[PDB]
Amino acid sequence: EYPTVSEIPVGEVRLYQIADGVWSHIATQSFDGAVYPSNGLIVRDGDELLLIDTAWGAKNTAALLAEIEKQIGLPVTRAVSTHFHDDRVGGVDVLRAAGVATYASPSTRRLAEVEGNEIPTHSLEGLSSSGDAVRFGPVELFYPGAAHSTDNLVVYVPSASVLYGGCAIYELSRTSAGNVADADLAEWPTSIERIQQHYPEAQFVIPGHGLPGGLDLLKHTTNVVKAHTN
Ligand SMILES: NCCN[C@H]1CC[C@H](CC(=O)N[C@H]2Cc3cccc(C(=O)O)c3O[B-]2(O)O)CC1
Ligand SMILES: [Zn+2]
Ligand SMILES: [Zn+2]
Ligand SMILES: [Zn+2]
Repeated sequence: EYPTVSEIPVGEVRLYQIADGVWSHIATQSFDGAVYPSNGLIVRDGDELLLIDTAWGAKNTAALLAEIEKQIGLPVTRAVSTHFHDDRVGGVDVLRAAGVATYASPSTRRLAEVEGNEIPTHSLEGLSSSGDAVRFGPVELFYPGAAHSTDNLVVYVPSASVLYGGCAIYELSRTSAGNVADADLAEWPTSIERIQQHYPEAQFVIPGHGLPGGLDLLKHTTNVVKAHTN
């Protein structure tokens, strides 16, 4: 049903429709010689589209654009990157050049600049304190606290009870810690519990990499992070 790493060639993107006017996008990328899948979101807002995350590099993000055009055929006008790493902002220049207004928090923009990663143009205000939520069209954006990265946002689509966790939330397949050099391991579980307290109504939970699940992915992630800590 949900597209899998093993069914997606590196360079192609697939869409999965989760509800009316809500899709995930799935791509794959090589990292240290393994192949990973990676998810983002697409959310309809009237006659245009809001994109959440790039598809992890220029080539994948151009493909995502063409796949959106062929399967949905609405224009992407805005995009939000959920943190500063390349699976979230790699492709921002491609988006900018297609006339998409690219957004991320000041924090994310700062960290991307330092890192040498592509920098979203626009700044999302009101997200600097743990627990902050802002409305961004047909979604709510939430800063739960440091976890996978200090700047990690999550995204909730109230219309469809879809919570998009990005890299702060692990799929059930991942049973040891992923890529954590920029992580706040000590605060990651407190951050997830903020997510649980703010979106206890979420039905469909999407991790940054892999298959979606329910609110159990939050508990799963907490288990994996505490086991890594120990
Ligand atoms: N100061 C640190 C040096 N800069 C470092 C900044 C991060 C980059 C690595 C990187 O690009 N990682 C992304 C791609 C990736 C790959 C595997 C698992 C995950 C996961 O989500 O678990 C994943 O997602 B990420 O967002 O983390 C290395 C240099
Ligand atoms: Zn990351
Ligand atoms: Zn603009
Ligand atoms: Zn990631």
